[PDB]
Amino acid sequence: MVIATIQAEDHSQQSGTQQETTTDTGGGKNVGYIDAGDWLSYAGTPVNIPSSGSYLIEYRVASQNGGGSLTFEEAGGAPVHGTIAIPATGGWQTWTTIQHTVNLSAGSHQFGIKANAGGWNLNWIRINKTH
Ligand SMILES: OC[C@H]1O[C@@H](O[C@H]2[C@H](O)[C@@H](O)[C@H](O[C@H]3[C@H](O)[C@@H](O)[C@H](O)O[C@@H]3CO)O[C@@H]2CO)[C@H](O)[C@@H](O)[C@@H]1O
Ligand SMILES: [Ca+2]
Ligand SMILES: [Ca+2]
Repeated sequence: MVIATIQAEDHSQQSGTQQETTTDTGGGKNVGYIDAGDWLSYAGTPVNIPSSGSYLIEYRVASQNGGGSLTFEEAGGAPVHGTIAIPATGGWQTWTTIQHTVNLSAGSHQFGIKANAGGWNLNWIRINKTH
């Protein structure tokens, strides 16, 4: 049911953030120092959506104090697919997976993430079928 897993650090463009080592399962890196206005683009790795309809988007996140939120969209800002609040997890390297649904059109997508409020780290994103 997995369409794509995208490691958050594997962006083709970004604004305002920096990579750091993660102690989450699998190791590697996460994106940190996320604040309002910051963004991540995955335009360099287009993802194919096989059919129009509902998809589940998952985010592997960590947050010391909570208060964060993001917008999932096409790279460049539009169309916007959805928004999600990012809860406190207990620490900067205490990880949990959050999710929401969005509608996506069939075909090739270039995704982006805009931080509306900071306070969180991001390890990876996953796009899944519902259907
Ligand atoms: O959706 C996230 C944010 O996107 C920002 O636009 C950027 C795109 O995400 C990014 O992919 C694009 O990259 C260009 C690159 O600048 C150019 O050198 C190359 O030839 O083509 C790439 C596109 O394939 O850059 C833009 C901004 O310059 C929005 O600015 C932001 O609002 C939005 O949240
Ligand atoms: Ca920042
Ligand atoms: Ca990662």
